[PDB]
Amino acid sequence: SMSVKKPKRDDSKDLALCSMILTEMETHEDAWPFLLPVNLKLVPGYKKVIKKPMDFSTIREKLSSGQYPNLETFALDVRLVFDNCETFNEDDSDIGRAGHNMRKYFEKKWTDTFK
Repeated sequence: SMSVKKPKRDDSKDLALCSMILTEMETHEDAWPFLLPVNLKLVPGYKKVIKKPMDFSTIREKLSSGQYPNLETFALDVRLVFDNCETFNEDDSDIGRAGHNMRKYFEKKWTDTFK
């Protein structure tokens, strides 16, 4: 509350560390469904159904331009990429399996770096 604070966590490396995680996600062999925005002219149903599209290139641009206020807003966009994927793709599909694999990969890096 006013004039009553928990000890200050060092957040000075968060930006660099989120960049490194995002590099590791970009270079994973199962990243290909997530590298670029879904083409809303060419994929029937995507525009109407997926209310907030997100992809790795869009996260990279937000990261590089100071549009994440903290590491939680960064994690929310990464998770949005996988939540969107589950919404649109059957579990038993190449893209459906890609999304589950990448979400696991991300969550372990996130816990190891920050928890």
